[PDB]
Amino acid sequence: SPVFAKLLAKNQASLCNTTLNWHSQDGAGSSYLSQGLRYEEDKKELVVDSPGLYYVFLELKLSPTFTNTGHKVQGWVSLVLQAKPQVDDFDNLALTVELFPCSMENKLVDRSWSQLLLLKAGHRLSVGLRAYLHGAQDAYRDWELSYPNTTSFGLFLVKPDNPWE
Amino acid sequence: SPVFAKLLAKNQASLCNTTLNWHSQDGAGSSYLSQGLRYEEDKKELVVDSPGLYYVFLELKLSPTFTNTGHKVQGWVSLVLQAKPQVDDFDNLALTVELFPCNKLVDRSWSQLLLLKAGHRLSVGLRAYLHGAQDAYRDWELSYPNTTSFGLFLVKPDNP
Ligand SMILES: *[C@@H]1O[C@H](CO)[C@@H](O[C@@H]2O[C@H](CO)[C@@H](O[C@@H]3O[C@H](CO)[C@@H](O)[C@H](O[C@H]4O[C@H](CO)[C@@H](O)[C@H](O)[C@@H]4O)[C@@H]3O)[C@H](O)[C@H]2NC(C)=O)[C@H](O)[C@H]1NC(C)=O
Ligand SMILES: *[C@@H]1O[C@H](CO)[C@@H](O[C@@H]2O[C@H](CO)[C@@H](O[C@@H]3O[C@H](CO)[C@@H](O)[C@H](O)[C@@H]3O)[C@H](O)[C@H]2NC(C)=O)[C@H](O)[C@H]1NC(C)=O
Ligand code: NA
Ligand code: NA
Ligand code: NA
Repeated sequence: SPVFAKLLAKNQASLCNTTLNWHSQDGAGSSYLSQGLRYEEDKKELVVDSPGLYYVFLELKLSPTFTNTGHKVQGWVSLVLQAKPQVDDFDNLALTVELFPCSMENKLVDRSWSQLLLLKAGHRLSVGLRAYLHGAQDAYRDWELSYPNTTSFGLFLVKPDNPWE
Repeated sequence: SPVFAKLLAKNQASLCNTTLNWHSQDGAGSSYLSQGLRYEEDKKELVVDSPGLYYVFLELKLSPTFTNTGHKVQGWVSLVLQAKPQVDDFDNLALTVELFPCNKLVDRSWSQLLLLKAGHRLSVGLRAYLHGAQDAYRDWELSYPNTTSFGLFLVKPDNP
C-alpha cells in the first residue's frame, strides 16, 4: 500500500506563535494516515516509520475574520516544518505569506509548499504557526485557521532507502 | 515501487498562452518517471497507466527578466491542468498567480487529489494576461535553474 498522510489542522480562532494541532482522522474512525505513519497528539508530531525520500507538503489556508478590513494589517504569516532530527537543509523549511499594502485583500489566502526530503526511521515532524502582524489594534484577530478552509500537512514515500549507500 | 513523477518545464523566454513542454529525464539519462507512467513529447502529456486516487501537483516558478522594472505590469499567470478525459471534479483545475503593481522569483505551488482512469492523459497549459507596460509578457520567463514542475503520485490504487 502507498505510504501517504494528509492531516487537517484543528481550528485556530486567531494567529499566534504555537505548534499546530492536527486532526489525524475524519468524523469517523478512518484515519488520514496510511501504515508506516503515526500521529502523536501529545507531541503534535507525525512519526515516520521507514527511511527514504519523502515528498513533504504544507498548505496554508488563512481565512479573514469579521474584524479584517483588508488593507491596514500587514506583516507575514508562516507554516514552519519542525523536523526531529534536522534534515541536511532544515534551515528555513517554511511556507511564508507576506502581507503588503500593494497586494493585500480581505480575502482567503490559499498557499501551498513542498519539498523532497531524506527522512530517517522514527523521523518526527511537527508544524509551527509563526506570524508578525501590525497596522491595527488586535491585528492577530484579523486572520484565522478554520474549517472548511482547512490548512493541511502531509507526506508520501517517493523512494525507499537503499542500505548499501 | 511507488508510482511517482516530477517533470521539469522546458525553458520559456517570455509568457504566452501555450501547452508547456516538459523534460521527462535530466541531463544524463535519468528518468523523472517511475514505472506505470509515461511522458509523450508530441502530445506534451503525462500518461497514467493504472486507475486510482492520485495526488497531482503543479509548481510555478516565474523568473523576472532584465526588462522587469517598476510597479506598472499587472494581471495574472496561470498553470492550467488539462485532463483527457475531463475529471468530474471541476473545469477549473489551475494554479493562478495574481500580479499587482508592486520584484523577484515568484514560486507558487498547487495540488489536488484526483480520481484518474487507466490511460489518463494530463497536459499543462500556460495562461497569462499582463498589462500596464508595452511588452509586459517579456518581463517574466520560465527558465532553468528555477524550474517549473509538474507531477503526481498514486495514493490509492483502484485495483491493488
Ligand atoms: C491569454 O488568454 C487570456 C484569457 O485567458 C487573455 O486575457 C484576456 O485579454 C483581454 C485583452 O487582451 C482582456 O480584455 C481587456 O478587458 C479590460 C476590462 O476593463 C478592457 O479595459 C480591455 O480593453 C481595452 O482595449 C480596448 C481596445 O481593444 C478598448 O476598447 C478599451 O476601451 C480598453 O482600453 C480589454 O478588453 C481580458 O480581460 C483577458 N481575460 C482575462 C480572463 O483576464 C490574454 O490576453 C491571452 N494572452 C496573450 C499572450 O495573448
Ligand atoms: C512571533 O514571532 C515573531 C518572530 O518570528 C515575532 O516577530 C517580531 O516581532 C517584533 C515586535 O513584536 C518585531 O520588531 C519590530 O521591528 C520594527 C522595525 O521597524 C519596529 O518598528 C518595532 O518597534 C519592533 O521592534 C520584529 O521585527 C518581528 N520579527 C520578524 C522576524 O518579523 C512576533 O512578534 C511573534 N508573534 C507574537 C504573536 O507574539
Ligand atoms: Na482557514
Ligand atoms: Na504539457
Ligand atoms: Na523560472
